[PDB]
Amino acid sequence: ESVTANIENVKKVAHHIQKLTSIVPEIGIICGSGLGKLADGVKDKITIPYTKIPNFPQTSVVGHSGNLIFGTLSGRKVVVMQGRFHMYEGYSNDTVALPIRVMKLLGVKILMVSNAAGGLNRSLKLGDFVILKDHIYLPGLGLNNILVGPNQEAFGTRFPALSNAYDRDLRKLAVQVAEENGFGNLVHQGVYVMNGGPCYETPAECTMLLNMGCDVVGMSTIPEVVIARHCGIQVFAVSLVTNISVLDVESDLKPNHEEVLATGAQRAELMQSWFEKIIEKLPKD
Amino acid sequence: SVTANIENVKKVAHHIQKLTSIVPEIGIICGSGLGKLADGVKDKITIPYTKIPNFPQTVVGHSGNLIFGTLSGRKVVVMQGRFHMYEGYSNDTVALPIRVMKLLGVKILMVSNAAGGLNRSLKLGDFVILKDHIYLPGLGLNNILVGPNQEAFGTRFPALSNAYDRDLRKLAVQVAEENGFGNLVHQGVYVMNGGPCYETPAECTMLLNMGCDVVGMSTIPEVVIARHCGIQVFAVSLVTNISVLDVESAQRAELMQSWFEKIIEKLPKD
Amino acid sequence: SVTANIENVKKVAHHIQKLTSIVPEIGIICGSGLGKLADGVKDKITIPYTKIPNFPQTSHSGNLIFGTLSGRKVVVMQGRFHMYEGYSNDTVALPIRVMKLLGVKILMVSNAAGGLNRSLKLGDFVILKDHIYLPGLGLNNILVGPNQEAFGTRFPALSNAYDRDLRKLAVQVAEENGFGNLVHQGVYVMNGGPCYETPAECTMLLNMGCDVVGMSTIPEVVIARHCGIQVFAVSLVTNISVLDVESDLKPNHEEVLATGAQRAELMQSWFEKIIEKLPKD
Ligand SMILES: O=P(O)(O)O[C@H]1O[C@H](CO)[C@@H](O)[C@H]1O
Ligand SMILES: O=P(O)(O)O[C@H]1O[C@H](CO)[C@@H](O)[C@H]1O
Ligand SMILES: O=P(O)(O)O[C@H]1O[C@H](CO)[C@@H](O)[C@H]1O
Repeated sequence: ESVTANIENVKKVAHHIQKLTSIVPEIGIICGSGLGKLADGVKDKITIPYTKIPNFPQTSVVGHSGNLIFGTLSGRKVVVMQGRFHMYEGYSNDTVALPIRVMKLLGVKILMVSNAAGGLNRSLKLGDFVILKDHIYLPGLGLNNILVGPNQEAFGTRFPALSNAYDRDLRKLAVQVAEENGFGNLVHQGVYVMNGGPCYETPAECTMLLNMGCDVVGMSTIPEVVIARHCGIQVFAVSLVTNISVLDVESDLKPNHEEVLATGAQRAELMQSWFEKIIEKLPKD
Repeated sequence: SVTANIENVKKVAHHIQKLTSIVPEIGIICGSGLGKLADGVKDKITIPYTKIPNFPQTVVGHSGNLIFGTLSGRKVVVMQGRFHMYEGYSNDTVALPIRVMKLLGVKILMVSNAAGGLNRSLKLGDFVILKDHIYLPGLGLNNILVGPNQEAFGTRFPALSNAYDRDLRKLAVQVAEENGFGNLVHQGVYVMNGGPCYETPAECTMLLNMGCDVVGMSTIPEVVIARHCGIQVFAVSLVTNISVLDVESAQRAELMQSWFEKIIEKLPKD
Repeated sequence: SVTANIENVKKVAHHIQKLTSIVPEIGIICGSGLGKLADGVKDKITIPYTKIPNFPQTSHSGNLIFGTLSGRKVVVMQGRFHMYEGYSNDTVALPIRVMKLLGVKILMVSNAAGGLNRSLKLGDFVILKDHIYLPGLGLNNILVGPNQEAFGTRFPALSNAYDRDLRKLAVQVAEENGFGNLVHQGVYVMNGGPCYETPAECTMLLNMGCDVVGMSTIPEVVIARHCGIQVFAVSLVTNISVLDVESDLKPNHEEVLATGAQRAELMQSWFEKIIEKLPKD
């Protein structure tokens, strides 16, 4: 279970991190599969390997520790999680919750998150951006909600509302920023459903998910968003459609993480630009 | 906690039987903000969970109580302090109290909860008698019964036919109508959201389209255990919120306690 | 329980290889009341799970049965591992990965399922052509945890999980042997169980596009697919799902077993005739 994402352990982590950077992040960023470029476009960046943060959850790419990247992006102080924690890997809820709660204590007000997702909605094209305006947390509706277990009152209430989980204003900004910069056509809003994974969704599953009103499906993001909303961090989340969900069993096309990565590699640049440009126009600061 | 097997349950029940001579025929579980009923129990014996060895324990200030006594002439055991899965309680922990009830002699379990209203015909404060449920966690491999079956209590694969006893439902409705609040009472399908997050509009829309009428984070697990060991079940949701479907878009507590008393009043007796 | 990693799976496969010379190319898993196939295995060696170190235990003890079925080398799991029993992912995964290491190329699985699809009759066979892994979607996918690279990829696709050629072959065999009318193809949804499905659940599952519902199969199929074993799977419809909450009709396990046992011989025949027509090099 790693370390309990309670106030004491989170504070310890936050304070260790604070000793390692003068950057007080206003904006937290989680990069999805193949969506790292943004990470590297951080200016005046301090890079802190997860291995170098005591009690911070560990995730390697393959042997390599993920990184916490502090710096600025469009003149805003950010912390970027380079390497997220997917539940299908077996990570505990505390493992996934901790980094977000650390972000909260560090000063993060807005969490921006990307993921690679399958396009269920038939109108989606590979490489489309689907801003999450809502989600369906299949694991959470089951008994696998990241918040299951004693509530950490320090961070939030027992029964978080997920009413405006995907801040409608952030979404409006994101869309406008896409519109103004010539790629509004790539931008949709929709419902992301979490498949715990790690299997890609069968055609029957995709068909069911689509009929449930899901637009994109992936294996991440919702738990982080839940933790985020729980502790009052505003969320903006986008899915890169990295595969068009196959709805027919009588089909050649088979999802594969490689093509997901390829699609991510191809759209990483535009998504980075989009993110930098959204960040530039974030209010309150 | 401790496996809700016949031996561990037998022990907790035997302890309790040393603490009271009330043999309940009716078990009552009150939901969120309900349970203004535990007050109206006559000649009650309040037994704090803390006092019972191996009994699951509730949650600052308000520790749990097993309230024994009489309601509308009938012997009851009320659970003041309910155990929700989102709290991280084990299957055994949630099953044990229900099986203890069984050993203590409970024949009918009456359950109330606070639920979100999915069905668009529902209004705040409506009562939705459960006539069926969708056990999302159960289908998704978090069925309270997962693990070695405790054969002493019930069969490996319990059917959930008539799980919400139709006769009890008929009676509950008749009593509501006879008491001038029949118009508040609906019947419908309760779906369990493991929680503890409230349901997103997308989730509610999906739940509605799944044929769900109300959603909450309790009840089904207890009901499963009750049905498993042959306890008849009556269960009702107080609609305490009307679910929002699109992102782009005390009074009752005592009425319910009254309703329960009046139902119990009319419950058949051997 | 031991991790279904390559080391543990090898150890088991080797210990089994010390007890039998039969290199199985076909793995068979029998469902509720359907183990009549285990009897038809010729030149057979029966290896109680108990006789296998670190092999999952289930019950009399379960058996790995090695031998010949329609001239093809098979290994049959007499006694499978159901998640509703409390078994770990590793417990379910390991036997399938052991089969992989023993040389299994095709996994044929049966199960007893509730018939959701309203055109299904009791005792029908519904060949699985796809599945809805409700536990899987809900974060109880058997593969959750470190990926075992020796066996498979981190994110297995499940597109042709129910090998369409095996399905075609299964249907032709049924058709030519007089019981094609018994045979359907459909979507199996896993109810984690062990409760039978409520009428509202059944109604929901049906509307989700599910034809049959059971509490097994998907996890082994997923592990099989993950390690590149080809899968054929069939639900025996051992009960017609009750969608009506006012109905007196209800599932009864004794009836489920009876219905399965009644059909086991035909199913055995079918599996044998399928295996007989499997292409061989
Ligand atoms: O969600 P992200 O991290 O982007 O990654 C997604 O893509 C991967 C498989 O394609 C899974 O990890 C899924 O969750
Ligand atoms: O179901 P009861 O016990 O009514 O409580 C319900 O209300 C709480 C949330 O408002 C959750 O615990 C939910 O299950
Ligand atoms: O799937 P098989 O193994 O056939 O068995 C099924 O039959 C039982 C339910 O009747 C459960 O065990 C279910 O999994």
